[PDB]
Amino acid sequence: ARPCIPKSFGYSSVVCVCNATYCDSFPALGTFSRYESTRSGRRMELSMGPIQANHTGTGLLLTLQPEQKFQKVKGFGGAMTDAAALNILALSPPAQNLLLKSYFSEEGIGYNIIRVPMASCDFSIRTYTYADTPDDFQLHNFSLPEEDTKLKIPLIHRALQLAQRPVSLLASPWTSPTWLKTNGAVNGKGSLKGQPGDIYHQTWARYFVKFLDAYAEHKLQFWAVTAENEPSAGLLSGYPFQCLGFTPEHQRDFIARDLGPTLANSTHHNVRLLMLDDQRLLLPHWAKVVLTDPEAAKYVHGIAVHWYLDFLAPAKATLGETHRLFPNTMLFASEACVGSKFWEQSVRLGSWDRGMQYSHSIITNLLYHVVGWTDWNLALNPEGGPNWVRNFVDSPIIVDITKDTFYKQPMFYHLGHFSKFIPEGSQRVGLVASQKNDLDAVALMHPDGSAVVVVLNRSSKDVPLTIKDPAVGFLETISPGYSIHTYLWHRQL
Ligand SMILES: *[C@@H]1O[C@H](CO)[C@@H](O[C@@H]2O[C@H](CO)[C@@H](O[C@H]3O[C@H](CO)[C@@H](O)[C@H](O)[C@@H]3O)[C@H](O)[C@H]2NC(C)=O)[C@H](O)[C@H]1NC(C)=O
Ligand SMILES: [Cl-]
Repeated sequence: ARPCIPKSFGYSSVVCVCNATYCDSFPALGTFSRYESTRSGRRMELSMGPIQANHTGTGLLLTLQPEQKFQKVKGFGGAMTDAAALNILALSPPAQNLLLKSYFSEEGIGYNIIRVPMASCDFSIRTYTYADTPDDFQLHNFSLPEEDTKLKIPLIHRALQLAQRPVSLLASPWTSPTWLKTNGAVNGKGSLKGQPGDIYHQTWARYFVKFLDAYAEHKLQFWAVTAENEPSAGLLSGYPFQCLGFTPEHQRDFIARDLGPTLANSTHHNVRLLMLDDQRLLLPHWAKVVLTDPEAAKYVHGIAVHWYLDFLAPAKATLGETHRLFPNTMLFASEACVGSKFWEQSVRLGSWDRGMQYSHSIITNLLYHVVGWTDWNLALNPEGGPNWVRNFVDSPIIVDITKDTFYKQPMFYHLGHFSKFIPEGSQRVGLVASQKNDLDAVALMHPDGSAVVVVLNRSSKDVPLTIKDPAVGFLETISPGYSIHTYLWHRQL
């Protein structure tokens, strides 16, 4: 427990300053633990309180329903892009370790997921794929460049060595080699040539196996792959960075005829395949097109979603309805970042609002059956880059290279309030409120049977409340305006 070194840049809250020698780091019975973060500057502060036998009053009461069991959690993490790798590696090795520990160790927030782009995306400094020699249908010339072998792969190793928990890797491609594409370019409107089942589709499926083979030779194995990053982007004329367009029918036939059979016939047949990897407004339509074909469905473990157009997609109509029709196909949130809108400032150092966007999104996803949530770039520079098309965004950790300093933003702690306290295999359970309120809250059970409740207060008003666990007792507490709290207690004791 070293405390946050706070620094303001004139926005609503502070960042925590870390460097080569310093970084901030991390109950009895029947007491509960409370972790709290506030706009005013508290950073995952620990306190404790008594679990009471009785409660009286008419105040807000949140009641656990521990016998209502919902989805099990896969976990939380972020993406190791070329830009994240280049940023982290621009620090001195000691500052690098403190940055990886912040995310991956028990002294930090315990990430257990790392998303890995297959070749280049907009958060790359050059465009490249793994098989750029034209008409190499044999993929004889497939190979990993230094972006992978010298940047991403060694950092992923280091994160695994530091990791508290077992870490799951997830791969997604942005574009194919350009000689496989209708438009011959890495961006713009265009798709695989021909139709699924053919030589182009067969080659593209083999590229995935080649990628898995090459990472396996570097001693990394993958938990999952997605069939394409944002397949709908490549349907859009002028789309400015790497993409590869699929309608839902095209994705259905490609999974059924090429990508599913190819992976199932390889040494990597245990890797899960996620469909969609795109905006949730596309659900449930895309799930119905793909999953009602039993040749496609037998290969699809789950559905990945991105948050960018959520304001158009109420979770009930999209996530909820998809769960209702396809309860056994997990929903997983695979990409989010703030500062993506063209009128937004890319990086707002110390923004409390951006933190709340994360935790509000995460809670809403958990309440609609989503099993994990993945941030985008692990780290960026103060401009939100590098990025070859200047599509700068925000990141929970901002690296200041000329100073060998990095900043942990409020997004980092809002994330930590879930990732740290909700390990893989945790299970969400029911939670009901006694009256209308401005809190977002979710309850889960840890694998050992203990309880975890996360409470975000979306309003400026302090809200006193009680949490009832039936046959354990009552936790009397207060939720300050804008704050985020995580409550942990042993019930089974
Ligand atoms: C790495 O970050 C470290 C944490 O901020 C930083 O160290 C700490 O530096 C400050 C400022 O020099 C020291 O601060 C203050 O303490 C002095 C001495 O008592 C007071 O007179 C000042 O008013 C001030 O509040 C901390 O005591 C110091 N020590 C630690 C370990 O926290 C390092 O300097 C940073 N490294 C670089 C290259 O900047
Ligand atoms: Cl402003």
